[PDB]
Amino acid sequence: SGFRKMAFPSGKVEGCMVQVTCGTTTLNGLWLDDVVYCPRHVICTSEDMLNPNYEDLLIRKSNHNFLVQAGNVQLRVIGHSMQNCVLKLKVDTANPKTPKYKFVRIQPGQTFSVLACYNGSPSGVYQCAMRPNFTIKGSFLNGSCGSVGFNIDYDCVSFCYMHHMELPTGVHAGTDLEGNFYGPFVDRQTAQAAGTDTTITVNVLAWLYAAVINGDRWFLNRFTTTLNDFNLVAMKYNYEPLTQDHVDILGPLSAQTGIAVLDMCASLKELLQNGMNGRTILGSALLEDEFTPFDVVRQCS
Amino acid sequence: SGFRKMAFPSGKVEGCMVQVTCGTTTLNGLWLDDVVYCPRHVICTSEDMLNPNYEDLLIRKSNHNFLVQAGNVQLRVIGHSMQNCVLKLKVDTANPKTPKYKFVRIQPGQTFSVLACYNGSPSGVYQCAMRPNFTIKGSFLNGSCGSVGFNIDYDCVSFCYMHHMELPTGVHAGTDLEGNFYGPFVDRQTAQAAGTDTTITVNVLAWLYAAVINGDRWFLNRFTTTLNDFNLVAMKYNYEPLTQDHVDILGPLSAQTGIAVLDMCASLKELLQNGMNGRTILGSALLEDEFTPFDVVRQCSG
Ligand SMILES: Nc1cccc([N+](=O)[O-])c1C(=O)N[C@@H]1C[C@H]1c1ccc(Cl)c(F)c1
Ligand SMILES: Nc1cccc([N+](=O)[O-])c1C(=O)N[C@@H]1C[C@H]1c1ccc(Cl)c(F)c1
Ligand code: NA
Repeated sequence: SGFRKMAFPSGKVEGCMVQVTCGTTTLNGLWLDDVVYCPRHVICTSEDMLNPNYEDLLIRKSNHNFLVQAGNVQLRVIGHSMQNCVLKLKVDTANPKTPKYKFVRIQPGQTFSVLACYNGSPSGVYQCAMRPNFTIKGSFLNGSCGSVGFNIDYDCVSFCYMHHMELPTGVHAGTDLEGNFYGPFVDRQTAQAAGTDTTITVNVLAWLYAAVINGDRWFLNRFTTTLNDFNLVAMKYNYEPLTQDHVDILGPLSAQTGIAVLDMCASLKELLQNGMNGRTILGSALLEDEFTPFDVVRQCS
Repeated sequence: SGFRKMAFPSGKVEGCMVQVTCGTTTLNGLWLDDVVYCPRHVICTSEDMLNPNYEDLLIRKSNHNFLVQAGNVQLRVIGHSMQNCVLKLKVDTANPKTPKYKFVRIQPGQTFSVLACYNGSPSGVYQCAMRPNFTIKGSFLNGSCGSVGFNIDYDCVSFCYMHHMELPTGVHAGTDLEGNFYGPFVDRQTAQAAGTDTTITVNVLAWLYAAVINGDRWFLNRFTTTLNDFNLVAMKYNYEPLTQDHVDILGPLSAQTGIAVLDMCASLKELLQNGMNGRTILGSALLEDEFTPFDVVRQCSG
């Protein structure tokens, strides 16, 4: 037993991290087969960043303007192109450590591991969720741009996030590996602010089911709720609406514990109303919303 | 910005995890050069586990009784011996992925990364502290025995923990890689319990410094304290005593934030006395004690 925010083992991703330099800017790139993926803003000066014309900046670059360093070795850039907000640098060597992989674009509520890196060198691994407002609450310093988020279900790495910037409130914004931003964000210095954030209700319920599985029942009550009534109350505490999809997804945890979904919803309503009264749930004094139904099944069963 | 429970990248350790089977028991082993390290209890049945004579059980085993699988390949065991509570299986192949490493024993309060594994296959990585009571609050199912804890200190992996068992309260117990248990535990089925635990005061203060660095400042006040006065407070709340050594270690964070350690202790005193009054610190409604001063500096400056 126990319940921990657990990340995927990072080794398959570590062997793909490289350093990309352009001019005086250095950041991280992801080296898969013979392509290095990194944020296109590597081509900008900070002046450029207010209103950058990336097509104009990029046409002025040659291959040899891009320095790619994989551990100790320089790779030769033999092509470049831009796809959305990512630069794809074609290199002369396929990465021999390329894992089985895919690119997947995730939805708010989904969790993933982040391998934080500086100068193409991995620093640490931690677990994150895509927030309803399409940001992530990461831990990133200057130089972390191009660090990636991923899941590994089986031996296949699913890359879902590449880090581009920190917003003024200290949360983080980035793209999928096709270079499409999550959220309304752009790789420009403008007034862009994260929408107010909400709690990921389906994940809190999942975690309540994890608490029950692990022997913890104090927060249950004799009540049920309709879905609509649950949503009317939940929204008053800045919780995301729960949809029939979410109810469906929680079906297996429901069957395992013998607690119907809307019965667990009634428990959540009461917790929001009463707080915890000096108690903890799975060691937390707050309701945790960064474990998905899938993650609870993975870690608990 | 931001502050997360962060593990070391696990790649160097993943390439050393193997599956060890003996009879019906399968668990995880650590393959370094030509030795596989795993819990000696792999040799026991359930009955044996009540009152095991390890030396007697072991002498009855041949090399071929140990099936070691590294991914798809069987390794051939060519020798076996015991050091304390760990079994050392000599194999015919050196691990080509052996990192630079050392075996180090950690002190209570120190943190490390755990790579959780099942059937020699790594499944997750998380960050733990060695509790004052010598347990760890891990996350482990059956099959996890032989999973390892480590720090990385350059390109050098320092292995500090190997998982042996879960205690009745759902916390975990294990050994260093020389097979010495952390805490007063034994590898047999008897009644064993975690002792009462305490909060790691130096780590809480570290985390308060992390909060300040990240712009969370509401708990700072104009007051200061002395070590002795604070220590009277710590004792009352089941916090570890703070020593001059602790104060010394927090020196760098003190200089960077302009909050002296005993200044921050005055903050912590007030938190323990008055609670958080509806507020959070780095997203938490409890005081976090599983980041060391070094961890905060490493994450907040490196
Ligand atoms: N300077 C930082 C400090 C701490 C942490 C981070 N971070 O998590 O990346 C940064 C940061 O935002 N770095 C980016 C180069 C900066 C940039 C600035 C604006 C736009 Cl639109 C962009 F795409 C890129
Ligand atoms: N029962 C469990 C349930 C869930 C997770 C775990 N776990 O964390 O490993 C266990 C557990 O303790 N497994 C050990 C083989 C069992 C054993 C039993 C007793 C003694 Cl003293 C020993 F060294 C070993
Ligand atoms: Na003070």
